[PDB]
Amino acid sequence: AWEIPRESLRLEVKLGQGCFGEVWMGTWNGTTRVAIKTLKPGTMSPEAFLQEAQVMKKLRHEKLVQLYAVVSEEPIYIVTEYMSKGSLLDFLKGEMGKYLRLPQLVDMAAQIASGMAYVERMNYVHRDLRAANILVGENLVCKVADFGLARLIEGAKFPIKWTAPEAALYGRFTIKSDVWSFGILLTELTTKGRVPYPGMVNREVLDQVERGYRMPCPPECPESLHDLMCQCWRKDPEERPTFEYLQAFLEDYFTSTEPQYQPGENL
Ligand SMILES: N#CC[C@H](C1CCCC1)n1cc(-c2ncnc3[nH]ccc23)cn1
Repeated sequence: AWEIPRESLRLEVKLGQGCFGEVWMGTWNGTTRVAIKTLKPGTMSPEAFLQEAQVMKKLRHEKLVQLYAVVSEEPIYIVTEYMSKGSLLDFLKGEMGKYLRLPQLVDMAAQIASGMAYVERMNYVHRDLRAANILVGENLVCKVADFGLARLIEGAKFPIKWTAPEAALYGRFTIKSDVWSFGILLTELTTKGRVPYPGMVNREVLDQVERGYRMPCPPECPESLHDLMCQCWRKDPEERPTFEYLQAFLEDYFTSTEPQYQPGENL
């Protein structure tokens, strides 16, 4: 019943293209502006492509990108709501980046924690939480997207710089490894989109994180916010905070934690 006829869709503008398929902005039933994830016909199994839609069928939250429809016969289409400002990573790196200060950045973080706390409640794992997988809409609304690797808890290698070591090394993906990634996401926000562990290659990152290395407090980031990051990067997955706590901490941040915050030059 999520099924629609393919002639119901008009693809128009390209927005991006991954190496397992493409993403277009389109029109649904001639009335609704949508986004249409397409498949590169041969890159990966059609059933592997559709599992992303399988997952999105079960999830529904204001801070997760919403599934609209599916075409499950080749060529395959996953149809979702359209996000007008593109990826958070591009937004932070773009011309808006320099004007964002801590209050807009923390509010973006709160929204992401809200969507993820919902994922937490439903017993899903995302497994690719990072700023390139968050989408920005009107009024600085942020929604988590790309549930390509997401699954209910019962590829070959993951971006180690965002992945909790137990998950990178032994495949132990839990909501607490998503919490690890959220901490790394917090450093992307507070540095306006810089790659984590500047100057370190993947192996060096792995070796040092095992030996206890953690990224320092970014310039102008408050120590209370870097404390939060460090709790997210606790070696013991179960010492890591929940998203429910993270959501509430970030929504209340400027009253309960940093009530005397003054804007600086970049944050
Ligand atoms: N690679 C490429 C995939 C791309 C990544 C960006 C966030 C999720 C993955 N992606 C963007 C979308 C999308 N969905 C809805 N509105 C949008 N606007 C711009 C991109 C976009 C879906 N996937």
